[PDB]
Amino acid sequence: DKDVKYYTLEEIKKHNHSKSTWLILHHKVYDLTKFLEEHPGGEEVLREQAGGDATENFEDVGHSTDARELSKTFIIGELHPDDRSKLSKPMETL
Ligand code: HEM
Repeated sequence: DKDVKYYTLEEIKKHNHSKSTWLILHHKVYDLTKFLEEHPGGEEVLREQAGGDATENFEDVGHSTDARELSKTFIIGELHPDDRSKLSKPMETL
């Protein structure tokens, strides 16, 4: 999974189902849906932080390098650039 489709926080918080198990690991949007059962450890752990900050876990365990790699193929997007260093503005329409 190799692209950066800049997604909005709402979007990430709208993929927490089962076939879109996303999460935010270091201001980045990952997708481990096809990795849920393909993850050496569990799957439900990726759901406990689905569309949410699993970074606490990722670091608590202090993951191996081979895992740091699948991260690169699990990114599907990044936190919007209007929402990386602000997260505080209106929208306005017409
Ligand atoms: C980029 C996303 C992730 C990738 C690519 C990934 C990949 C891996 C790999 C390759 C291992 C090593 C297997 C072993 O030690 O036998 C591992 C272990 C593990 N992972 Fe992940 N992982 C990811 C995210 C997560 C997250 C967010 C959680 C928790 C919510 C988690 C919890 C664990 C646990 C519990 C283990 C077993 C070893 C231990 O921590 O004692 N992983 N992971």
